[PDB]
Amino acid sequence: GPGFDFAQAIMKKNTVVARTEKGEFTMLGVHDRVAVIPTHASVGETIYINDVETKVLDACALRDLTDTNLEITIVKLDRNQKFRDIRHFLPRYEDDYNDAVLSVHTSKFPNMYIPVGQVTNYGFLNLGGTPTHRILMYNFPTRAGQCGGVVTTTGKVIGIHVGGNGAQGFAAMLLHSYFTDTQKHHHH
Amino acid sequence: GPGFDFAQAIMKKNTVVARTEKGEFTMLGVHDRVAVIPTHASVGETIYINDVETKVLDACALRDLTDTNLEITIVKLDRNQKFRDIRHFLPRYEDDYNDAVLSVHTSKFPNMYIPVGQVTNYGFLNLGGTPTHRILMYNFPTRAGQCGGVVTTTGKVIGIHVGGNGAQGFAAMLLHSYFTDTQKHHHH
Ligand SMILES: *[C@@H](CC(=O)OCC)[C@H](C[C@@H]1CCNC1=O)NC(=O)[C@H](Cc1ccccc1)NC(=O)[C@H](COC(C)(C)C)NC(=O)OCc1ccccc1
Ligand SMILES: *[C@@H](CC(=O)OCC)[C@H](C[C@@H]1CCNC1=O)NC(=O)[C@H](Cc1ccccc1)NC(=O)[C@H](COC(C)(C)C)NC(=O)OCc1ccccc1
Repeated sequence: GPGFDFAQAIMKKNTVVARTEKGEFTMLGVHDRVAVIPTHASVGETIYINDVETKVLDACALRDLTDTNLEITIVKLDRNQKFRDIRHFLPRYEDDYNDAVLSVHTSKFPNMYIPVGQVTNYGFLNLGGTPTHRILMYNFPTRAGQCGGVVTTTGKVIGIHVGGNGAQGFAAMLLHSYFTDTQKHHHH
Repeated sequence: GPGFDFAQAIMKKNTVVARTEKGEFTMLGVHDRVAVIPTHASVGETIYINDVETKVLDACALRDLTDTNLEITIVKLDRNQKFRDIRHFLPRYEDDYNDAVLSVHTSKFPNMYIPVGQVTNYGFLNLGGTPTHRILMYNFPTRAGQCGGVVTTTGKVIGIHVGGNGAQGFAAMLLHSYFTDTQKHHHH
């Protein structure tokens, strides 16, 4: 079956409800005070985290070397709690997957799991007129209110939900190297 | 943890989407062509089952010996497929339970699981101004669109979702004896 136990361990220790000018989103915390949220959430200088106003210390809207949208924004937050480090659960590479679960943590749905079946490395996507790269796709009618939802298989956190058309859903991939302690150049 | 595998086996083989004048509802099929749906769905002479118009051969709105609403309606349907017999998964008696899952099968959510935690045998409920008896309660903000949702623990199907107030949800109980091959008197 689907790895429900695993999806639930991730939801329990590594998600929070985030609210921007654009609405609420499931937010996956990845390692220290660093989390992700779909770029189309429009993150500013402050963000509500479980209804608490929180300073956004850094926000990086990921684009690839063709300068195309990846629909991931990595945010660094001013909070007291660290997130459990889940970088080892992240895929090294692009892949296809079986039997994924999509999980949501919003005010409307504080704890909710949807098997979306099989996940295909889909690539290009015209996401609401923004060209976007590196999308995962599943044949499940995902809805508004699920963006930022965490897509897992057992032992792997593979993406966050960002789009759908009524019959498929789309997640932006997560890769391990998005989050590695690195080198120093001007990013804004 | 919660019995997700089990909730999913019930959703797979024993649920259908039912549409009445009142909207869509998760519908638990119990044994032959016999299913349940919340009384407030207002079942008539026909019902849509996975969008197919279906004759309702019999509908019993359960009330108890105080003549109070139980919010269960047992329906007998004109369909070709039998439902897998799940009467042995039904509780004999009123009880409290741990770590239940609420599952939903609608057009909006064809396959969806929510851990609602602990389930208490709650009793009386003023359900939208209808006095109702024999209600199960869980501390989880359930929403419209979840009515008829199936509440399980591992190995037991204990109720169907019927109400909530923004902080708790309420299910009407299912008991084994609701569904036993019986004696003959005029029920309408
Ligand atoms: C999550 C964000 C939200 O709830 O509202 C915006 C504040 C939401 C989830 C999807 C909506 C419907 N199904 C979903 O799973 N995502 C979006 O709305 C996308 C834009 C976005 C806004 C904010 C944050 C992140 C992303 N847009 C789409 O998903 C878009 C939906 O457009 C309509 C026309 C279907 C409503 N989908 C899309 O453009 O896919 C293109 C496509 C592909 C293949 C065939 C036909 C069309
Ligand atoms: C499912 C039916 C539906 O979606 O709409 C009607 C066609 C729905 C699910 C609940 C709605 C909000 N939360 C839920 O989990 N159930 C209902 O709407 C109930 C009536 C019903 C209609 C059709 C079929 C089955 C049942 N009504 C309620 O749940 C009611 C909600 O009323 C408001 C005022 C909160 C909107 N709840 C209620 O009356 O509880 C009383 C209470 C108890 C303790 C403290 C305060 C109030």
